[PDB]
Amino acid sequence: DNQVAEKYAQEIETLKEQTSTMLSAACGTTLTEKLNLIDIIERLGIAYHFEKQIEDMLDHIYRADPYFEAHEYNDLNTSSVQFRLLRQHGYNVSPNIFSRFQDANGKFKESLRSDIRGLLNLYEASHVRTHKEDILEEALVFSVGHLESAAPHLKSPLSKQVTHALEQSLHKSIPRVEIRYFISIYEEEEFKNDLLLRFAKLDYNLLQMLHKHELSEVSRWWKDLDFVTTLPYARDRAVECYFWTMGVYAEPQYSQARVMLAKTIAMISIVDDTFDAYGIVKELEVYTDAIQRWDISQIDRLPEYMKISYKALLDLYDDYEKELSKDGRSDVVHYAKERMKEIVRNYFIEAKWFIEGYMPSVSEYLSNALATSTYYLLTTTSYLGMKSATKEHFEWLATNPKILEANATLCRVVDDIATYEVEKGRGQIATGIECYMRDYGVSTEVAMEKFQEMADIAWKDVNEEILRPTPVSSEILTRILNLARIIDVTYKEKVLKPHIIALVVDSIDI
Repeated sequence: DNQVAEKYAQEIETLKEQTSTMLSAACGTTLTEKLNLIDIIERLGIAYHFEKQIEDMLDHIYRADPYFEAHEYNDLNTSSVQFRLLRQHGYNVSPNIFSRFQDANGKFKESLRSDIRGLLNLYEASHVRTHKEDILEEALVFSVGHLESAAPHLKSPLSKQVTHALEQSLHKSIPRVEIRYFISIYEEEEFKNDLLLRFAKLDYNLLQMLHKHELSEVSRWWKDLDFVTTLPYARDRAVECYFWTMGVYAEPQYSQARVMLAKTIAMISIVDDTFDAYGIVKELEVYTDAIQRWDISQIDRLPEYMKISYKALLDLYDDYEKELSKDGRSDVVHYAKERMKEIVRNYFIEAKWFIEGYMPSVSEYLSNALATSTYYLLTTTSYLGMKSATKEHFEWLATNPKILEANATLCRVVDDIATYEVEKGRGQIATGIECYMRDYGVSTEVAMEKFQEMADIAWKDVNEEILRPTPVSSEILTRILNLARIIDVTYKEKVLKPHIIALVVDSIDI
């Protein structure tokens, strides 16, 4: 409602100003409490109003006391929270800061097992680890053991937080989903800031109104295309397509970006349905070629049912160019278009393997299947609606940089792990787990562990690629991180349904 949103926005304006003042006057507070305020504001989801301000405070913290000496760092919780925040914001702080909580043989002190809060934040900090950080490997095994054993006697909401954290860590979760969860936690606390809490609830509800509005636009666009009238076997799933985009960015300024990303995801869906409709290779062949050539002149080459998706592909990417024209960014669209061509090529390749009954080696499989994860296309498309994403960012993306490869690898391997424990054989025999078994001459258990390891490695790659100096800005990288987060949670189905409801259906009671 127009006037409910206005009321929210008005109060938020003032609450924002009071919170900015609150961050300014954490200047003369202990480190522990500066960290707690930032952590609370960030987890309440209102940190985006204060981006540069928070980023300056953290930068200062990183530079002020680099060899975490002085007495506050004797506190596990303070060290763990600073470590996580700094690493998440791209500051390459050494896990050597945890050395003091360890004795001779690199084992964490048993005396720490009574500090549940500290253990919890130690745990969260450990999931930001990258390669060859054994201290953090040890922190993970150590905190997990003690948190699991203490949970039965913990009171709420701390008990809740611990259980939740153990199932999926903060750093590897969908930000908006965690924000809604953390708001419920903070509500339940006794010593909370009622202003920040109210600010967080109003801002969540206001953002959600925008999100419902965007979803309506996506949904009306889909209905206008009228696919289910011409392709009645096509999946009618616009909501699911739009949902992913709230995981990539929730903030108001990425509104145009979400709607654009939403539409490409829906079009991917339509291209999948078109590929799988008959599976007649001669048809897939001309479809694929027509897409590579990408021109309306090609539409007459196609079977009738394929003309439908082809014109809508073409119209969609035209609209993108027209829409960005206002900002002189029409020229970035062809980078997303290229990823769309790429995925169709790879769709064709696996279709043919399937027909030929060919089982690719792991290398051949991955060479094809990173793209069919859609994550090159989805990543690239997430920048179409961001004014701050320039030609140089798309040029970078085109090089298939490490963080993108890791993102897609994560998505591919975690999907393959999930779909093997189910469909096992038939498919598409040529699933990734089956390919590994045959290629390396190992069993299913071993093939599974290797895919699990590749996901772990993917996470470590991402966690390292976000540490400064970075090749592109934190804002650009956070879209890729967020795509990693979404796929990790999804495959930990209608696994997303309670999240759809929390994000786009149910408002928070004020």
